Amino acid sequence: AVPPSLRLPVIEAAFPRQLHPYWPKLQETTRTWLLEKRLMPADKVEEYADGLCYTDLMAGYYLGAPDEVLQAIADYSAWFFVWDDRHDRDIVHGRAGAWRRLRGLLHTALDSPGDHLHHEDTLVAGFADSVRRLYAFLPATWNARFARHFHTVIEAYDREFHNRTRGIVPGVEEYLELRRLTFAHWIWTDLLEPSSGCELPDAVRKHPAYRRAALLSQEFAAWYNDLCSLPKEIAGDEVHNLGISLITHHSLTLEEAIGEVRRRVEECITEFLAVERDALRFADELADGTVRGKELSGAVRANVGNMRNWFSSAYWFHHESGRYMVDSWDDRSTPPYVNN
Ligand SMILES: CC[N+](CC)(CC)Cc1ccccc1
Ligand SMILES: [Mg+2]
Ligand SMILES: [Mg+2]
Ligand SMILES: [Mg+2]
Repeated sequence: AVPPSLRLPVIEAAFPRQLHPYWPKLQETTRTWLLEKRLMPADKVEEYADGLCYTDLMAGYYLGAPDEVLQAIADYSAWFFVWDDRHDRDIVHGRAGAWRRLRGLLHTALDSPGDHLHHEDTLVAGFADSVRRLYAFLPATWNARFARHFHTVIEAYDREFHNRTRGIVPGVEEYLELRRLTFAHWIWTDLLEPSSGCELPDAVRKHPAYRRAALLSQEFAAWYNDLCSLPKEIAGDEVHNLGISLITHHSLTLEEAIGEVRRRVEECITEFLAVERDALRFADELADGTVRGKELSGAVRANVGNMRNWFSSAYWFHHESGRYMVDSWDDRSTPPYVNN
């Protein structure tokens, strides 16, 4: 049973889960990859990797992805969680020099991953491998957009480093803006395209209904994460969380903050349902009888279908993943799967 404070009956009833048929193989291949790239210790991979459900999350999201594309996304995603863990540990241990250097290396590797496939920092080498593979599906223009988006993500993580080091809790609106970057909204939105096999023209992916649907899917996932990961984050002195900003700057109690975050998450669902109709109408309109129109139509339809799947995959992931099971840890401040 999902804890009452985290339960969303509309998701449970109206957003039926989907699972990509490649999932079983994906689970094993990503685990093997984490080991080969030395991203986590062998004993921790054995005990925790599968229980973290990182592949499950992506396999419930990018439905219809060619297996090769799904593999690359899952590897990159598992890398992304490990980076989030490294970032946290660097901050906790006050390793400002190590963080700055990693930051600079990621910016560099992002632009030229091939050159960094065997970097001494296994986190950098892991990054380079997944990004090189991601860069092999679509034209260079998509690769450039992914890079542009991720350069922005890296810098948001830097901003987080300095907030936490300096003991600052962002204001609510400052936070909401930053969160679109720390959650990598536009990266996941970018990845819809290789998943449906088509780089969408700016005029298509920037259609207002496509844009708004894409945004709301991510706002849901990010804010729902905030809601579910709040106890783990409070315990680990993370300050980045919609609820923490509300508690700190709106004088809300924990109870009130949880309530407000819930409300905002719920509004996301019903706002998405409305714009979803417009985005699907757009997909229909693209199908104008031409070969190109049919291609674009089917790709928009698939992408919007996956925007919808993010809701259920992200929802269930927070209840299945070991990542958030802080009640199960002896030291609530130090998750067992992180390198401390
Ligand atoms: C570190 C977590 N993550 C994904 C790697 C960073 C963007 C956000 C996320 C959390 C939970 C579900 C989905 C995404
Ligand atoms: Mg985190
Ligand atoms: Mg984070
Ligand atoms: Mg969180």
